[PDB]
Amino acid sequence: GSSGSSGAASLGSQKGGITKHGWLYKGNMNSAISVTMRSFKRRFFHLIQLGDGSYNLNFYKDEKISKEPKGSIFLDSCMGVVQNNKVRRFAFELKMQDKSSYLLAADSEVEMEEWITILNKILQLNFEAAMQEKRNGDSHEDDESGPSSG
Repeated sequence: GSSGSSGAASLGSQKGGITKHGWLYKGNMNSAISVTMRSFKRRFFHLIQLGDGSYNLNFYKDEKISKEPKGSIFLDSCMGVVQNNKVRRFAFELKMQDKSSYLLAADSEVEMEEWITILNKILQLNFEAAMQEKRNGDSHEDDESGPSSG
């Protein structure tokens, strides 16, 4: 043959979940400030639930998603949301686990708190989800988007 271990399993989810969408202000983050913001750019951050139960924050150039986003944040790794303030009045840093952190910022405190609450939610929930998934096999899922072309 080649490889493969009788397909997979333990794939599926249950109940609804969370979500959130809006234009945020992603940054580069670094020592200095001018670098931390490196020209704070605005992008449409869309939240989507992976085909398992986890949540991934994917941001696009605009609201029109569906297509390939600019990137995706593995909240599954996200450690927690911190509060910068230095950069901007309403700016929070995402403490990732893959050695790195994103500089998010909203237009208003709310838009800044909401995310801080959303991400944190999935972040904190991600912790309880692990222990929940660990002892939870029975589950059904489905994934299939853009197989291939030319």
